[PDB]
Amino acid sequence: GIALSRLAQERKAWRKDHPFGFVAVPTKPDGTMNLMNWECAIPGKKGTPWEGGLFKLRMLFKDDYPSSPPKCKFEPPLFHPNVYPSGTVCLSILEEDKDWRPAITIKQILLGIQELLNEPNIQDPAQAEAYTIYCQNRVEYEKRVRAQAKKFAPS
Repeated sequence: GIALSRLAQERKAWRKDHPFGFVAVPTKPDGTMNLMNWECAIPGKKGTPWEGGLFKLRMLFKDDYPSSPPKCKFEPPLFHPNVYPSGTVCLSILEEDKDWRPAITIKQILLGIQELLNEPNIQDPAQAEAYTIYCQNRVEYEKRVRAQAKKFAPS
């Protein structure tokens, strides 16, 4: 009831204020909206190995929300140092006992993640492969990022 009330406003705000290319819509018993399960899409930033790719993730809110952050998973999982092999996104703003704030909008989340894509947080890696290649062979790293950007290019 608390989360739903706040999530209803989030969808309201989003509809009238969000970046081009981004997508944040709840899932669907049919016809009825599931405000606790959002299907999202994040375009790669222009002028990066990520540009041209549309990386889709799932945004899972709890009834604990907004006290607690949503859980964000890339589906399929992404090659990236701050994303668990399960697809779970590791972002400081998505952690209760850290940088998360009740005020944080879905917009800020999807943008926060978009910056994370091209600017990994070496401090706390979740993925062993991505982290390694990132720390040693950047050229090959970015070669694997562009190949992925194409795999997830629309159409």
